[PDB]
Amino acid sequence: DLNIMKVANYINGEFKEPSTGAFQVKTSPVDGSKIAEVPRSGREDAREAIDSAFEALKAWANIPAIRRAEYLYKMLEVFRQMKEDFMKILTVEGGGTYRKVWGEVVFTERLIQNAAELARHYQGRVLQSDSESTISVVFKRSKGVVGVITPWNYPLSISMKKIAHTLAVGNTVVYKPASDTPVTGWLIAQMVAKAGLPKGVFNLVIGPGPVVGEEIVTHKRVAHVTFTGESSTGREIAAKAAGTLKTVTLELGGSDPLIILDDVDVDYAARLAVFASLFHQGQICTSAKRIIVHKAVADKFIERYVHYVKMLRIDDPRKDEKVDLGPLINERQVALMKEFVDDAVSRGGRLLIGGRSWGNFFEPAIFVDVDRNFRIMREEVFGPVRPIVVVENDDQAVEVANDTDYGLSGAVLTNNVNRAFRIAEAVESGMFHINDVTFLEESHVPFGGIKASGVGREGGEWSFHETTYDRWVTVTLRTRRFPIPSAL
Amino acid sequence: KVANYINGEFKEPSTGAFQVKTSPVDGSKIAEVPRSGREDAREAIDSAFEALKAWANIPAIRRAEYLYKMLEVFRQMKEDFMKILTVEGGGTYRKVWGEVVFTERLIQNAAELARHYQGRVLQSDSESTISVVFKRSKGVVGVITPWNYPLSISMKKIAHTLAVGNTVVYKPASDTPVTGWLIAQMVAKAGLPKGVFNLVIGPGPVVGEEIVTHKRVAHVTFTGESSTGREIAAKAAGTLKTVTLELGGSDPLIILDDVDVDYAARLAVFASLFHQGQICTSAKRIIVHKAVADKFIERYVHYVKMLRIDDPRKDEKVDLGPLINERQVALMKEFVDDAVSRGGRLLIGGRSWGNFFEPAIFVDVDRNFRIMREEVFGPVRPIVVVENDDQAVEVANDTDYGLSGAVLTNNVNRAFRIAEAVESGMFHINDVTFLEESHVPFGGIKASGVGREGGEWSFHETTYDRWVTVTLRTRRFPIPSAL
Amino acid sequence: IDLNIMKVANYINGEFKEPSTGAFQVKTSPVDGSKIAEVPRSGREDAREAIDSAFEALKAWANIPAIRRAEYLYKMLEVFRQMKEDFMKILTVEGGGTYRKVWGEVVFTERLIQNAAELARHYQGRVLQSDSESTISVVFKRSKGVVGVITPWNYPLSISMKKIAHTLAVGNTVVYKPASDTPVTGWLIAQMVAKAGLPKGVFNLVIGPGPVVGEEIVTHKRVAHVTFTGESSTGREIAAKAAGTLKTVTLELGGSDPLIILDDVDVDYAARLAVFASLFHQGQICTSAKRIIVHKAVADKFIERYVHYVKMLRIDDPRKDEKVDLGPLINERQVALMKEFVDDAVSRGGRLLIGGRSWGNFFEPAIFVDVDRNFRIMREEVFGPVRPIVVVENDDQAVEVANDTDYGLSGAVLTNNVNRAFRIAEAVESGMFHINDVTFLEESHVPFGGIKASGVGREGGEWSFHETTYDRWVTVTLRTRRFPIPSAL
Amino acid sequence: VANYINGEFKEPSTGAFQVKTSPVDGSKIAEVPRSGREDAREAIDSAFEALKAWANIPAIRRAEYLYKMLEVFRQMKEDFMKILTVEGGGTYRKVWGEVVFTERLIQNAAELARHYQGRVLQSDSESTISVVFKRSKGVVGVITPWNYPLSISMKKIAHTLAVGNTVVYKPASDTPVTGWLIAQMVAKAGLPKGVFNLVIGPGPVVGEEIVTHKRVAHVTFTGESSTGREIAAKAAGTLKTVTLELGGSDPLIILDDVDVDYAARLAVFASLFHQGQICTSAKRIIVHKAVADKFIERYVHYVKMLRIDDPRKDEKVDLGPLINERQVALMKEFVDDAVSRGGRLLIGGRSWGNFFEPAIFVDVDRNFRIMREEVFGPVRPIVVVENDDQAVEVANDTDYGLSGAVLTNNVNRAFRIAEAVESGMFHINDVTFLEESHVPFGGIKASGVGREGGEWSFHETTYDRWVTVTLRTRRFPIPSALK
Ligand SMILES: NC(=O)c1ccc[n+]([C@@H]2O[C@H](COP(=O)([O-])OP(=O)(O)OC[C@H]3O[C@@H](n4cnc5c(N)ncnc54)[C@H](OP(=O)(O)O)[C@@H]3O)[C@@H](O)[C@H]2O)c1
Ligand SMILES: NC(=O)c1ccc[n+]([C@@H]2O[C@H](COP(=O)([O-])OP(=O)(O)OC[C@H]3O[C@@H](n4cnc5c(N)ncnc54)[C@H](OP(=O)(O)O)[C@@H]3O)[C@@H](O)[C@H]2O)c1
Repeated sequence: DLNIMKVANYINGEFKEPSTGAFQVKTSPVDGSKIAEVPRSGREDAREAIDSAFEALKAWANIPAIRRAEYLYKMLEVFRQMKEDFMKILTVEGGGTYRKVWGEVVFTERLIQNAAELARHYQGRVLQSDSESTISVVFKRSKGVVGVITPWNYPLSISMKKIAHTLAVGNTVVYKPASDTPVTGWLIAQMVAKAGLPKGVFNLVIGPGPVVGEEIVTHKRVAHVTFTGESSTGREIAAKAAGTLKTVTLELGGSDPLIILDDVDVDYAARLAVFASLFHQGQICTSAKRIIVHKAVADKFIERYVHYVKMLRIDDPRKDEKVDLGPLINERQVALMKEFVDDAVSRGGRLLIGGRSWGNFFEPAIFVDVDRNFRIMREEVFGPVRPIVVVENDDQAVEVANDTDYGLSGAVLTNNVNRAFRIAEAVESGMFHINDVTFLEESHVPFGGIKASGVGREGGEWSFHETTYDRWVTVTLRTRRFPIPSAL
Repeated sequence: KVANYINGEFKEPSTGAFQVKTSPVDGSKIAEVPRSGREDAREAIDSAFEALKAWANIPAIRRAEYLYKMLEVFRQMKEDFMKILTVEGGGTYRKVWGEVVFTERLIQNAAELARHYQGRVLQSDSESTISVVFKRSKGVVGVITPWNYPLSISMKKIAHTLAVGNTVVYKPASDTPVTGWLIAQMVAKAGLPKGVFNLVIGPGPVVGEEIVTHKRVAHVTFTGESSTGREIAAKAAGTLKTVTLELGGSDPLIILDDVDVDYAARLAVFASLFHQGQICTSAKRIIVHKAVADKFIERYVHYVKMLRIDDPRKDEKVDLGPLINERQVALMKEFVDDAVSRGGRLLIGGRSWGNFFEPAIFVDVDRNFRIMREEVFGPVRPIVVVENDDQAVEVANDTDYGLSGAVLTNNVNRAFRIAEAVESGMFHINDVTFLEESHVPFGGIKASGVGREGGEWSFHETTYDRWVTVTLRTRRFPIPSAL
Repeated sequence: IDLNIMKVANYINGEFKEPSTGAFQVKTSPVDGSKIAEVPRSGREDAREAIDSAFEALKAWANIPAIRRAEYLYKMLEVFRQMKEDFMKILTVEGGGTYRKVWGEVVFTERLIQNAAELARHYQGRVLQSDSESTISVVFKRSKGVVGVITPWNYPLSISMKKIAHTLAVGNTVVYKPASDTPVTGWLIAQMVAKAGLPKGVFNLVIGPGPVVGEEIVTHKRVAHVTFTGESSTGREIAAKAAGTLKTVTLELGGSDPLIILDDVDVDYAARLAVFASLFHQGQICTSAKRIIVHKAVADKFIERYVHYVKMLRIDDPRKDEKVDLGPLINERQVALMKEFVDDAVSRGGRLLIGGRSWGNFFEPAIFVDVDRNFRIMREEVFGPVRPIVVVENDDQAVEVANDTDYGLSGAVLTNNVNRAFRIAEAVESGMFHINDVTFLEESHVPFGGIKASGVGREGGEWSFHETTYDRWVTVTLRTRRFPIPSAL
Repeated sequence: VANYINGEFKEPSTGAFQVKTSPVDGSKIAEVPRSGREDAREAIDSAFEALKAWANIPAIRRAEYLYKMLEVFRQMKEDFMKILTVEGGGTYRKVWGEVVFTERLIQNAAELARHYQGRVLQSDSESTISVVFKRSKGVVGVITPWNYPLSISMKKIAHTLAVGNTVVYKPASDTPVTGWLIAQMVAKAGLPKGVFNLVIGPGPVVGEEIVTHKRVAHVTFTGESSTGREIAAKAAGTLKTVTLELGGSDPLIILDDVDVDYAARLAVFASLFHQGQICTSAKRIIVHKAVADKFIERYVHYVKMLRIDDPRKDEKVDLGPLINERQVALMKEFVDDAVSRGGRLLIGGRSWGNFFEPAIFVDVDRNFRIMREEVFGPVRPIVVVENDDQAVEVANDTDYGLSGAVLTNNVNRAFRIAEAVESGMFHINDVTFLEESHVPFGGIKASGVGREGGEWSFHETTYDRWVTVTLRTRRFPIPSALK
């Protein structure tokens, strides 16, 4: 419906343009074609949205949970009617294949539903008192106005996980989508508005991170920021947020290890590895970005892995439902992947396959004979350039897996219960998966990292933990003597 | 003479720089204590890091064993800790006795719970998938503490943090280093493996900042001034380390018209003025319903008048000892000087000699007085009269702080409605503002900080969740589609 | 729904059918004895067939992901939303409930189904610390198996659906036998389930006599658990019969809840509340305020205001309009029992302040003062509209009277004093207690249940889940070790 | 030896006694009470009188008592080990383990006493506070067996005491001195009178009186399934709840990828420790055909090495004697059936006095008594299976479902088998009788209901109590004529 409606901000129940009126033109990464004019908001716009959410907060937090749940179920109903719209935009604006965006839309449905389901069930605790005649309990309360700042790779699911769960437990929301995915953010507003949430409870401000996002992060009426993006941005936001003592949730990068032992079905290992390391062009935080394989099956693994990679079809992702890979999000991502490929070649790496690019498209590029000094070993490679590392034993497997600043997810493939468990215990990561892909994700599990991959957990009640606080309350039923004045 | 404790060894700071600490009671010398630098902090940090794996991997029952031994040791040093809390900290007998009893309970509480911190088994939305969540320790944890309750605050942090398999670098407040050194004495005698607990005595902005900015420190739990906390949270950003921040308070104590007024004044005096008002959850702003204010004010001032201020070493019946240092006396004078100049009525107190200060009580206060706007960490207190419960709440919430708070009343509806409406991390009906148990979530909102400490809440602060799955079936994948 | 058009049948393994024996009886309205429908009179073979159907379906139903059972329950919720007018009409004409009563039960039933659906994916086990090195130690939740659901006639929809929806949610299958006085409500439940398309045998309905059909369920070896709401005696018999095959039970038995009123209350408000709490659904509520206890200082004005509001209650054909206050008792036997209660009180010198008449199945609320502990209406559950008011001198006395009963389901105190409220809440012996509200407060996710003769276990949300699942400790050991025998080694 | 009722050691009301002898050589051990119903009634009435003051002190006081009881137990360790051997037939190593685990049980109960939490709920109603308290059930009956009399009794007693129930304890008639020593320990620990009561007597007399009494709120029982069914039915008269820890016939499944020698060594410990007289003994050994030959050879090899002797002679005795001659008779019955049905007796069968040499059978089928019944003694069948499906079918072909184990290195096979085997507990690559102080221990099917260990014990002997506070007034629907 972009052919009949202007893309706008959503502030205090109203779709409207930024106060300056300034806009930019969102183009498709597929063919550079125009998608829509979109707001280029500034600080006054963020402030208006923040004030709207702050003024809406008390009423929203004080209604019974069941009523917030009702609003989220209504949102879910609206989402279901809007699925194709979301799929269409995820593809032409974000470059996602039919399969990727179908996955994203199906998961988003589950996220909204999960948030609705859990709203009424987030519990506090009744405690024993060490004192006589004392009732001692612990309540759960909303943090307040919550800033939601998101990336471009899974813009729908990542945004809605944060928005629906944050809204469910009685916070209001100021939402700033990634500048490469603004129409997705706008469709989210369309959804919310049609679900008729009270004005100010949810607000959309479209504009630059360093301007609109920074305002959200430094404003005293914002209680908490939940953020998903680059670790460098996370560190910046964490620093900025300190000024007003607001808490943060930081879902940052990853360089996930996929560990492949010698007792596996090697053909299966390769099929799983291709999917985990290259789905959505590798632009996934929990992409299998460093493939680690036991020497005993390495030659056969490498051959199969490449075989299946050679079958990957790259095309305009609107062409049909069977396209494997779309383009990268912009030209900067292409240039960066060229730097990764060139650095790996210069250092003596063997390029097994791929390496061409055109427009924003970038082929899978696979390397062996890499060492720890390679950029594609030291940095997050948010794209389809992937190293394969050969190791002699499980000790080395772990050493390499852990030889990174990151610590989001990870996986081992093996049929041996002992090796599976020891490697799982020893790999330093927020999440781990035995015999599955690295990017496994469920709507209600604690999703998050350690080390440079961030802080906190999201999904279900973990999302609730991030944006509530505990409130110890006592009642004393007896009177007592006090120690001062002692002369009594 | 006092030393650091690093990797199982009591040792001098690497520069040998020492410093003479004195007693707030009479200026007489107490000890020679380290003046450590960044290099010392790093040595403790590297120790803790290298002890971490062995410490975290032993079964929890083992860590609990160490803590029970520590409890055993602590119980033998009770009077030592009491003496130093009085001599170095200026605490009265009753105050330090209370602190030593609470400390006994804190260490015991952490031992009790070590074996019992659980993860979760989850339902999977997928077929043939086991899906569970483990608890894992954060790593090496910096522990930075204040001077007012240096023993109990330090131990709640040290003991609970150790319990769940974290190693510790500890830096006590510069005015209470000997309390710190005794803590290391107790830990050493409990025989915890080397590097698991490290003490470094040095300046906050040098040693503390090293802990806060170091790459191998996973988490810092901190108690102190709100401004210090904001600084610490900002420095922590660089390494994405997490923080627990227990900062200031300006706790409201609300008194309604249906109370036992005499009882209310007795409660108010203890809550507002215990330990000379140098308590984070001290009742720092007293708020009273107009219908009982005159009688309440007369009674409160009457019991304040009965307070005995003296050398806390003299005997067990001393109500108030001195403030910790001359900077605190200077600050209290500012609060009084400001209140007088804004038209406050000074009902009693204000006398100060050396570090001693007689509780100064004000009425005819308005929201612009520094003693209404700022945390008053000492014995200077406003009483404010309100007309109804709405104004009581408005005044209670008219602060940047939000640590604790309390209401005195026999009406169930007024009590609950006021508990609910008051913006604080903790609240208490018919008791003091500074109630504290070993295992309850202790902490604030607004400028009073972030996180909760006490029992399993301390465990939450210094561990993380780790989602682990096992998939028991193989499946087909969407790429490549030509398959 | 046309009452003359209804073909009422069992629902077993996916199909509506007649009892194997072809037997039936006629269900009549308690309002005027009008025929409602012929309904099955099933026997043991029908119960066995349902049980076998539930058992055979168990593994496929338990092993699917929780999310898939929630989907079924959401679908059930969708169907129920369409069937509301139908459910309300049968609750009124078959159960004798007023419009306002049945509207309330249907609204609550919708919340109960939704609640079970919401929680299905979120019932968690535990990851534990091991005292042994190299050991992983966890606790899974597993469904109990086939569960028998045996229900009463007073709130037949909401009590049935609480039990059924939560039980199904966590992967048990169900064999359900409604109260013989409310069979059509059970049949409409099976219609809802059938329309929601649950797999065959997951839910079964058998309409028949408790001592026949009900007993087969309780004694059968393929039944893992029985959840039962009814009379304390029936419960005690069920608990005994269940021991044979070591199946567990949930027992929601009678109450005789106290409503304690202190001297500091708004007395007029206390009176209005007490009328509602003591007499809604003609007192036919387990958590009805069955023994009103008031403080001497407000007793006289309280009794005046309370009797005044009772006098205002409109007794009438509950089908007539929406504003009828009270309808008939469920049947003639209930009227006769209430007559015994009234007669025993009059005979013992109790003072009857109002009511005590009755016509057909309709009974006029009878209020007594000047009673003592030997009165039957103080010693027994009075499941109908006969209520004693006891006057007390102080809070200690209020508590002693409150606790002087074999029962222990719920309770309430009215007071504005936080200390008296909490101390009374603490001293009263009941599974549930409400400060400044009615005795029969109930939410979909709270633990509902009693102590003493009022039963065992709790229902509502995760507590229903606790009843019909078990904990399963599983360990993995990652190191080999030496063993102490043979020591020669 | 006497009863312990309301703070006093005393002989039975009737004065009736009996002589308990050693299973090892028949010699006299002690005279013990033969109590009757009046004794059980005196104990119950005492527990009941004592309940309210015990349930209402703070949890921390009860924990304190348990910590006291723990220190007494530590002093009494050798006395317990001695009696468990001479009265129980236990070897040194067995009774050492029992006492070591009993120490952990008492400690564990103490640790958790302060931490049993209720819940704060969201209300679907406005202005409503909704919470759930934990309340102790009341007077609790504790009825126990003879095979692990100390640890089994102490798990039940310690945890039941912790959360504020009082106890009436009737031990197994073949292990009464262990029950008396437990009353010694409790008395020395100084629990308030009536809180713990010991009544030594006949199960059908004393036990039944306990199970049927109005003032007993709950019964926790460990024993034979038939007994459990008896108790469950008698319990119904007073609607008291029960915990039933009944028999087991646990499967030990061995797959073809194991270290066969290790599997054999594990099986021998698992199947025959304490003469196989353990609920969770590996009583049905199931081995994959591809390693069945080697496994059976190694297994019999290690069984032959078992040294059977007077358990009092030294610390390296593997097996002592069965508890009484009736057990030996039952074991002969089991062997006589298996021989009659075509079983091959590979080793053992010999018996003298109460001693019995472990009898191992192969060529068995499902109709053998040693496959259909719990074999609570040293007769064990080995069954060979052709695949995992068949392993599970046999494993599940029993009325019992207590524990179970699989030995394998394949993650898939271990998990698939774990979830398929119908039991309350399951262990991968370990013995079937793993037990920790705080885990949920209990079975399904004929093996019992409920769970014991730490907070699971707490769930069994407490109830949830929903309480609300409604803060607003409202209009009610009747009388409808009322505005
Ligand atoms: N605690 C609670 O939550 C709660 C809630 C509501 C009501 N109640 C209690 O329910 C009671 C009134 O209901 P009611 O007259 O329906 O009670 P009931 O006579 O005990 O009947 C309850 C159910 O048990 C069945 N039944 C009867 N005998 C049986 C047997 N030997 N084996 C198995 N099932 C058998 C009945 O079938 P038939 O109809 O064929 O007899 C009925 O479906 C009151 O005491 C009330 O307090 C309790
Ligand atoms: N699930 C577990 O955790 C577990 C652990 C260990 C053992 N067990 C089981 O316990 C069984 C062997 O022990 P056992 O020979 O002592 O079993 P038992 O014959 O049932 O005796 C157990 C206890 O119940 C008492 N008792 C007997 N009849 C009673 C009655 N009618 N009412 C009340 N109490 C009565 C007994 O007293 P008297 O001695 O005077 O007869 C004894 O103290 C085996 O099945 C074993 O598997 C289970």
